[PDB]
Amino acid sequence: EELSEAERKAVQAMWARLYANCEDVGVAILVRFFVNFPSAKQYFSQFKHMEDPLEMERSPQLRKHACRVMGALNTVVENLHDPDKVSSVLALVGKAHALKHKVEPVYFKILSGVILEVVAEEFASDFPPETQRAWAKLRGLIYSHVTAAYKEVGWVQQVPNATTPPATLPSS
Amino acid sequence: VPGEMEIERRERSEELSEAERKAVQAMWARLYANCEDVGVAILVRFFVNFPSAKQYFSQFKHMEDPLEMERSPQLRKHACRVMGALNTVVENLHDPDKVSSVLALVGKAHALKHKVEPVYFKILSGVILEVVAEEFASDFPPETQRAWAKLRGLIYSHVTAAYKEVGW
Ligand code: HEM
Ligand code: HEM
Repeated sequence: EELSEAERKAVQAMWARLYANCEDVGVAILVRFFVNFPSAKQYFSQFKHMEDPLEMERSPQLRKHACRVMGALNTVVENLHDPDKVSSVLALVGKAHALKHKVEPVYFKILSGVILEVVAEEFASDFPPETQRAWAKLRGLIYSHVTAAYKEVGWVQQVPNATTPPATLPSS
Repeated sequence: VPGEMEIERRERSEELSEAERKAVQAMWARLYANCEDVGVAILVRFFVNFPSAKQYFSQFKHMEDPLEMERSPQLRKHACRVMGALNTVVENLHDPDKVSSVLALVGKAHALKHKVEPVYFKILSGVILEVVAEEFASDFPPETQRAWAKLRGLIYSHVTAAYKEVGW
């Protein structure tokens, strides 16, 4: 689903308030994500054993990713008026994560959900249905473009996904 | 290993050697891992010492209290953006056209949209180097100082060339 102009401008304004604290917000997002989904830490050699969120917050590798994530998303959000630019930015991010980092797409789905949870909580006083819908669309946009990029490089998404163990007595 | 005369030129060059690049990249990564706090500290130091530079920022140009400046969303957003753009430069120092493309974009935007006097780039870069020198005072033999001096000169030379290109 495509953002209307009003939806775009709402997201852009809300996002700019987050980006003014780019690292505190990115770190909060990532820590919440890793605490809730420790399997996602597998990709990060320097914090894959960390359990304590206080320790995670101070991990340089985590913090660098937090800063890079916020920068990349900032480029997306500032350019939402330019669909072709949005597509190119997310295609680069997607292809890098598919090919260099080999990240399971499930982690993009999940992280995008965490971002939305953090926004809904940070802006709970200012989050009516119109604004909720705008952010939901942005989540969809991010995941859609990233998965398209994975498909383009030949990642074949499976149902059940690739990580799920086999049923001992399956059914069709 | 180059000839002596080519070494003499590498010393005055714009471009960082592989050894200089790796030094800068390693040290920079420590700063970028604290992108927000470092960027904000850099800008607040800059504006306190160079209040004339505040003029370009419509939402904090009137502020004299450094505590208020520090909390200004416009200042903080710029701090994050500066750190992101510099990070792109440092990570791509091996690729001169990528460095040039990032710094041309920045330079032309600041010349044309923001109408910033180019000297402020020289000044701000200086402040970045001060903050680096403070963070790393032990890991800093003369060659390491020189590597950062070259980065500063590289940034300013690219930006000034972008200003000239757009007819500043
Ligand atoms: C909104 C979603 C995300 C964005 C915008 C994003 C963006 C970035 C960027 C810009 C970089 C640096 C350039 C590069 O090395 O490719 C990066 C690196 C990386 N990303 Fe992401 N990322 C996202 C989600 C994820 C997820 C879900 C994972 C795994 C759970 C992940 C794992 C990694 C890893 C392992 C690196 C390399 C880290 C390192 O070298 O220290 N990313 N990401
Ligand atoms: C390392 C040097 C610098 C870098 C890498 C840098 C980078 C950036 C970037 C990426 C943006 C956002 C995109 C844009 O609007 O152009 C920006 C905006 C801006 N920059 Fe810089 N900048 C630097 C130095 C300066 C200096 C020295 C000044 C003035 C003293 C300045 C004034 C501005 C202004 C006024 C904006 C627009 C801010 C807004 O609309 O909220 N910048 N800069």
